[PDB]
Amino acid sequence: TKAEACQTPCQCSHQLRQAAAHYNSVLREAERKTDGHILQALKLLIAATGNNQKLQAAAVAPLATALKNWANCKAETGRLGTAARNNIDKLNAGAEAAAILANLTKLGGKVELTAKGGNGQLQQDSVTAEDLWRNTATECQIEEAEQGRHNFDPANSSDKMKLPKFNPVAKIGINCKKGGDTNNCNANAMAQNTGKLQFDVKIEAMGTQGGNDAASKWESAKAAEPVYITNELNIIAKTLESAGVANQALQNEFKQNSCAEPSEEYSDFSNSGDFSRQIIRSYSNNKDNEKETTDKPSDLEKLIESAYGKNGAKFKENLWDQIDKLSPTVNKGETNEKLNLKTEKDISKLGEALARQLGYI
Amino acid sequence: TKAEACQTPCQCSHQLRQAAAHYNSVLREAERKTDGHILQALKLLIAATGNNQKLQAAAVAPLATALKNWANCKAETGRLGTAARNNIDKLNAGAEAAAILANLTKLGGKVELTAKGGNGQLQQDSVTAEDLWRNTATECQIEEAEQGRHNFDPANSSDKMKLPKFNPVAKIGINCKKGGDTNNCNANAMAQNTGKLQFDVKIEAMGTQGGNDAASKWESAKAAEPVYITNELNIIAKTLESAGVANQALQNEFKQNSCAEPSEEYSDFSNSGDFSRQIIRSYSNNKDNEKETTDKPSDLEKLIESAYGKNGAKFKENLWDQIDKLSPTVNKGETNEKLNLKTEKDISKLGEALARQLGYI
Ligand SMILES: *[C@@H]1O[C@H](CO)[C@@H](O[C@@H]2O[C@H](CO)[C@@H](O[C@@H]3O[C@H](CO)[C@@H](O)[C@H](O[C@H]4O[C@H](CO)[C@@H](O)[C@H](O)[C@@H]4O[C@H]4O[C@H](CO)[C@@H](O)[C@H](O)[C@@H]4O[C@H]4O[C@H](CO)[C@@H](O)[C@H](O)[C@@H]4O)[C@@H]3O)[C@H](O)[C@H]2NC(C)=O)[C@H](O)[C@H]1NC(C)=O
Ligand SMILES: *[C@@H]1O[C@H](CO)[C@@H](O[C@@H]2O[C@H](CO)[C@@H](O[C@@H]3O[C@H](CO[C@H]4O[C@H](CO)[C@@H](O)[C@H](O)[C@@H]4O)[C@@H](O)[C@H](O[C@H]4O[C@H](CO)[C@@H](O)[C@H](O)[C@@H]4O[C@H]4O[C@H](CO)[C@@H](O)[C@H](O)[C@@H]4O)[C@@H]3O)[C@H](O)[C@H]2NC(C)=O)[C@H](O)[C@H]1NC(C)=O
Ligand SMILES: *[C@@H]1O[C@H](CO)[C@@H](O[C@@H]2O[C@H](CO)[C@@H](O[C@@H]3O[C@H](CO[C@H]4O[C@H](CO)[C@@H](O)[C@H](O)[C@@H]4O)[C@@H](O)[C@H](O[C@H]4O[C@H](CO)[C@@H](O)[C@H](O)[C@@H]4O)[C@@H]3O)[C@H](O)[C@H]2NC(C)=O)[C@H](O)[C@H]1NC(C)=O
Ligand SMILES: *[C@@H]1O[C@H](CO)[C@@H](O[C@@H]2O[C@H](CO)[C@@H](O[C@@H]3O[C@H](CO[C@H]4O[C@H](CO)[C@@H](O)[C@H](O)[C@@H]4O)[C@@H](O)[C@H](O[C@H]4O[C@H](CO)[C@@H](O)[C@H](O)[C@@H]4O)[C@@H]3O)[C@H](O)[C@H]2NC(C)=O)[C@H](O)[C@H]1NC(C)=O
Repeated sequence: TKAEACQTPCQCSHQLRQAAAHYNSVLREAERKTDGHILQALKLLIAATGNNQKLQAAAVAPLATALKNWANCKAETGRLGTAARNNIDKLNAGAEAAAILANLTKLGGKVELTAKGGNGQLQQDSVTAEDLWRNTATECQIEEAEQGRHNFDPANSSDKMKLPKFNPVAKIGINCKKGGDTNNCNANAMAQNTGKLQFDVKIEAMGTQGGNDAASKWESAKAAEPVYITNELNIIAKTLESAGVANQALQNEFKQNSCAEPSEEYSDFSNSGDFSRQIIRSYSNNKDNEKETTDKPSDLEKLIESAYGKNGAKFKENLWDQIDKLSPTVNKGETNEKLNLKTEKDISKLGEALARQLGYI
Repeated sequence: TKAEACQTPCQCSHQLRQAAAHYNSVLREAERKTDGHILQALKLLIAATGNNQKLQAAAVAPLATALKNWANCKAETGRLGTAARNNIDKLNAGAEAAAILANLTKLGGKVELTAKGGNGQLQQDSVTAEDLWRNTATECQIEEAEQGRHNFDPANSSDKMKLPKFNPVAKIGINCKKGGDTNNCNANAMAQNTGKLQFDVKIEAMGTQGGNDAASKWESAKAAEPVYITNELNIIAKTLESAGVANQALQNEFKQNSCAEPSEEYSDFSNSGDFSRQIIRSYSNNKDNEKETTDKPSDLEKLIESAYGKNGAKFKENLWDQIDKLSPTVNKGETNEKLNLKTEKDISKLGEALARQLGYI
């Protein structure tokens, strides 16, 4: 839907979490496709080493494709998995650090002192407010959620997935009120029972260090205004910088991958040069063929017709349907168990049946 | 080697990071061992489908063990990876949050106001200290490093890998000094030029909410001591609680795994019942054998002597040394390329050579 550059700590937290979740989903995806290919290759290997000579030859070209696809997926999972294990940690820490920053900017309250016993005096009942940073744990409410500034875009469209230059500061306020009128305490002490002195601290996600501004607020008797001090915290920013760099590394690695989706459709095998090269090797008069196609395309189509029907129309009937009829065995204590290759998914059992078949000859 | 229960935010931050790294390194080792077994199995498959009749039979039992080892390592990698995908992010978040808590507890400084122009008056030169929470980014210094409270023990010996209870509080200090003597401001205002009012905030990792204690410090004229307010922040603690649960779930899954190290030593194959069962299947007169040993142990030993020398003493010479001499080919553009099975490590090339071999018969 809408994915826009994050502005607030809460927005950047969700965005960095979404990024990490995206990369993990792509990785899970490549691993599932890898498993699908090796599952196919094992079944084809049982077919390619069986005693059905017609099925034996028909299994070899699809086996070459399944093995290439498997290996490629495996290499791609390794590449993506390597990027993930070197960078996703920095994303997890970034989301947490941004979330804690959001906590800090929402803290409020103050401390207030009222004069007691005399002008400018402080006694046992002088603390009239003390809720500074009393907080209840809540989840950060996303700001402008309709604008989707919390949503992540894996393509980095318009280069928008950038982090703000955070620089957390403590903004300290001091407000002296002489009481009675609205004036400060420049010319009068805090009046007994009415004079007030208020302290607060707010954390801001971005700011600049700066000394107190009492020169413009307490230099004369006038309406009371808080004097502000801004001190650089130098927390959280560096974790968010590292996270930005890491998300950029991950984005580039994960923006593309060549792992192919496992399939039994003939049209997906004909797409493969390994398939066609092996068909010529297995069925033509040149067992040493290295070409992906024949000089006359009709020659290849003839080899395909005899093996899988014209234009591969009998691909399922001649290959997968015959593989389903096989009954290789695995050990089962003192006896054996016949595998049903149409539904068997345990590579341990398939590997065992293949070994037992090769030892049966 | 020395690992103890963590006590400070900095210690617990390092312990949680060590945990995450340990689990990732164990998962990486499982993936390495899986890759070693499938590499071995592919080479044994080339031997088991080659034209050397003696090598063909000698490869099958080791192939059965290799495929079982690979499938078991794949299952354990899946078990460990599922646990890691569900929990390591919480460890990463815990380490960062504890590190940020370490930052917060190190923040010091204060705001100081000095009376100017008269007793209890505040003018443009009244802010005489303003360094509250000025901080430069530094790495947290591990406290009591010789105790090893920052080190993680993956065995959880004596149940020590427990996180402390965290409950961060803001402890606010307010100190009034009348000036002249050491007394507070109960009976006198801040004296001109000498009376001071000091305000500070410290974050503590553990604490309890408590209202101001002016009733015991500002109730009479006496030596000045700061009045304290303690307010509960309800930040960070929940992340650490969730990280502790996550670490316990990961510990249980990662404390053991059955993925075997790939090996070419006969002594590692003789440990496998699959290996011995397949030997009897391939070399005895019972092609349908399902027992892992013969009734007379000497019978199995005679089968081993025939294939791999007495007690496997010729295992390398009859198996691996023979695989090193095979020269199966892969496609190399318009021609071919012979693989050296002793050094080849690309599963794409080995799979292709296997498929070409099977299509060559
Ligand atoms: C405030 O919060 C911020 C975060 O918001 C904190 O910044 C973070 O600080 C982390 C350390 O406190 C830092 O992580 C460290 O980064 C360095 C450099 O990348 C890295 O070397 C560290 O890795 C060690 O520690 C982890 C566990 O924490 C181990 O898994 C790892 O193997 C390393 O262990 C080695 O060093 C440790 C000491 O740091 C030893 O305890 C440990 O035994 C081991 O020692 C051997 O190797 C040493 C190095 O070769 C060697 O000297 C020694 O003799 C041994 O042979 C670790 O990952 C974060 O990167 C950082 N975050 C950012 C974004 O900056 C900050 O600390 C907080 N500050 C305050 C004041 O509270
Ligand atoms: C102060 O700082 C604290 C941390 O120190 C922070 O607390 C954390 O809040 C965030 C949200 O702000 C929490 O993350 C969310 O958690 C909920 C609940 O998940 C829990 O349980 C599930 C299982 O059901 C676990 O998997 C999970 O680990 C938690 O234990 C999740 O439902 C949220 O999911 C969204 O996460 C990503 C976006 O960030 C997406 O990848 C994911 O698909 C989810 O998105 C969905 O919901 C979004 C809105 O929530 C929506 O925009 C999407 O479109 C989509 O529908 C999320 O993971 C985190 O657990 C809290 N940590 C702790 C320890 O409590 C406070 O928020 C902050 N407080 C302030 C500033 O007030
Ligand atoms: C989508 O595409 C955009 C466009 O490329 C990407 O935006 C870039 O994102 C990266 C990482 O977030 C940014 O890199 C960071 O830049 C910071 C600013 O650098 C400027 O200013 C410094 C001085 O302040 C100069 O020295 C420097 O030359 C620049 O002029 C740096 O401060 C960062 O480095 C610091 O932190 C890292 C992290 O620990 C340290 O390793 C460094 O040593 C250093 O301390 C960092 O390099 C980059 O600036 C962004 N480009 C633009 C144009 O803004 C998005 O990241 C991308 N999104 C995704 C998801 O891919
Ligand atoms: C090494 O072995 C030790 C001993 O088994 C393990 O210690 C356990 O660690 C777990 C996980 O950290 C602890 O579980 C957590 O306990 C918190 C407090 O529990 C105690 O105090 C409460 C008082 O409120 C008592 O009722 C209770 O009996 C305990 O004595 C809970 O607050 C946690 O639950 C909360 O947070 C989680 C996280 O989000 C939520 O899911 C929950 O709903 C809840 O809000 C949590 O249950 C456990 O207490 C420890 N056991 C003991 C006996 O100390 C180590 O974890 C282990 N180390 C490793 C690395 O494996």
